[PDB]
Amino acid sequence: SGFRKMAFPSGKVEGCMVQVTCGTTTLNGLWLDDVVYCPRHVICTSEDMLNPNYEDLLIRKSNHNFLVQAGNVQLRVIGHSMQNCVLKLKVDTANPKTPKYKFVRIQPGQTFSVLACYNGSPSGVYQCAMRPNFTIKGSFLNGSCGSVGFNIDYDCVSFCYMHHMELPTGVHAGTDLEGNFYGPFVDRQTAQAAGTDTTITVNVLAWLYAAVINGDRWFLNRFTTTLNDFNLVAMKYNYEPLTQDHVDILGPLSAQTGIAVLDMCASLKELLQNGMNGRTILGSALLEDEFTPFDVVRQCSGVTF
Amino acid sequence: SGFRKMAFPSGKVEGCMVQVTCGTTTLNGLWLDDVVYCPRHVICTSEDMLNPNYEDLLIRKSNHNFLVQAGNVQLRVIGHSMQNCVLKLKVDTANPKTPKYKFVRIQPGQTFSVLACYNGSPSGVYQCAMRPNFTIKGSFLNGSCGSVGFNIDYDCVSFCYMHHMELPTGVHAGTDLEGNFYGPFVDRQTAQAAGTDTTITVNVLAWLYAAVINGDRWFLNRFTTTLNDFNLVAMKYNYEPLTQDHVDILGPLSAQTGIAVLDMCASLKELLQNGMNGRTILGSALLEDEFTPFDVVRQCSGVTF
Ligand SMILES: O=C1CCN(Cc2cc(Cl)cs2)C(=O)N1Cc1ccc[nH]c1=O
Ligand SMILES: O=C1CCN(Cc2cc(Cl)cs2)C(=O)N1Cc1ccc[nH]c1=O
Repeated sequence: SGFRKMAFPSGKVEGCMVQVTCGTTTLNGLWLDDVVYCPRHVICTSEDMLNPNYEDLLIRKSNHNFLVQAGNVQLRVIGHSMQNCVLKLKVDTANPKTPKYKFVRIQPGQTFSVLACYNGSPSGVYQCAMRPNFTIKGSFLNGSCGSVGFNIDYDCVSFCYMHHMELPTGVHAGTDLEGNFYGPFVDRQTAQAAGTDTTITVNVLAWLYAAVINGDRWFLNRFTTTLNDFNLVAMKYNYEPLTQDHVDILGPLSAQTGIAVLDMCASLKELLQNGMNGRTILGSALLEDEFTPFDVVRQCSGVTF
Repeated sequence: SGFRKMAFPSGKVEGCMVQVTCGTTTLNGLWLDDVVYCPRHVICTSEDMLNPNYEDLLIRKSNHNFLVQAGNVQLRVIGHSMQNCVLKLKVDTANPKTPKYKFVRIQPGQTFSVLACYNGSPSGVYQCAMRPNFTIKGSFLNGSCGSVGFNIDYDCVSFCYMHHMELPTGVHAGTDLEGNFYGPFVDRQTAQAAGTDTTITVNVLAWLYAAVINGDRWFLNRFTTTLNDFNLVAMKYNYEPLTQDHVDILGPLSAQTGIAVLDMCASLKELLQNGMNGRTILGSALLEDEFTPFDVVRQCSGVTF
């Protein structure tokens, strides 16, 4: 019993973090097989960051301009390339600790664990979500660039996120492991519009199911609703529209609690139109949307890796 | 910027988790050097759990009754003893992955990371606090017994918690690594009084400092107060009394934000007597007491391990 923001165990990722140094800049890299992946703005001085010509700047750099440290084992770089917004350093040594892994582009609303890192050394781990507007609300200080987000299925690490940027608004932006930014962002020191966010409806409902599994049942009502009627409520409260796909994803939680999906939408409706009255659900006084239905099932059933 | 419940990276602990099997029971153990530590109720059948005679039950067990699995490496048990509420299995093999480590008894209000585990395999990691009443509010399912809580300073793992028990109230109880329960609890299937909890005042204030560091400044008032006057407010709202020790611990955050401790107590006072008005502080609509001042300094300054 109980429900926490739980991250994946990070050991498999810890053995892949290295320090990457080019000119005056240092940030984190990810060392898998004989390749290190890091944000391409490692090649920039602070002057370059207003409008960098990455091609032109990369041309001035050779293999020996890149220092990769893995603890103390200084790796030797024997090849370099830019793929979108990441740099790929070919090193003479495959990582003895390389896990089975996949590069993935996650979808808005999916969650992952972040291993926040500084000078190639892990600092802490926490869970969060790709927002509908393709930002993440993280905890990242200067030097955390190249920290990665990930999921773990059994023994397989799916890397989905590399940190590039704090927006002047205090939220975070970054790329998949191919170097393509999530969202409209670019790797320049400029103000950049995130655009309107929404709340991840299917995740709130899954959290409502988690609450019922743990004995928090007070928001369970006697009303029901329809998908379209609820979607009327969702649009007004800046919630994502709920589709039959979402209803199917929630089927297993529906069945384990015996509360139909549309019935639990009827409770969410009341919570939206009437608030919480200063009560709490699973210890929070707000509706939480950073648990996917899988996150809930994994925690209330106990899946290991 | 940003502030999250952040756990320590768990890799050092992951390499120590093993499965421990005695009779019909299986739970997690912690393998350091040539000794495995696990809850002593591994030797109990479900009948025994109402009022077990642990001495008498342990007498019926020999070295070969204990199966320790570390992945697949079945370790061989060559010695066994009970220390308080833990069992210590002497195994023929020192753990190649033993980290530098200490056993510690933490104090109420201190925090630690839990690596929740099932059948000796890690499931997820999260942060929490030893409550004033010596329970923890965790996420633990059946089979999570023997999961451990810990802190990490540089390269040193301080183990502070081993999970034994979910109370019929849905909260969690357990021992230090010497086998002594935190709190009044015992390892029997009986209803057990946790006793009145309180809120950890010095932790709320540290979180208030974290909020000011991240730009959430709206609760900053123009009033001040005195330690005794504030303590009047604390006692009424079931907050722990604030002492000069706590004020000294907060000195570094006071200095970095330039807000005197007693001034920030004056804001906490207003928040307690008047609530939040449906606004939020660092994304929460409640006062958060599971960040120590060190937790805050480590996150808003970026300490690594
Ligand atoms: O480390 C750095 C260095 C430079 N820089 C600025 C730009 C990077 C990109 Cl690409 C375009 S502009 C940045 O954003 N970070 C991340 C970061 C900084 C402060 C608090 N939290 C953070 O995550
Ligand atoms: O795994 C077990 C097995 C038996 N058992 C009952 C007693 C143990 C002690 Cl000592 C005295 S009575 C227990 O409490 N757990 C932990 C647990 C169970 C269900 C949800 N969450 C949990 O943590």
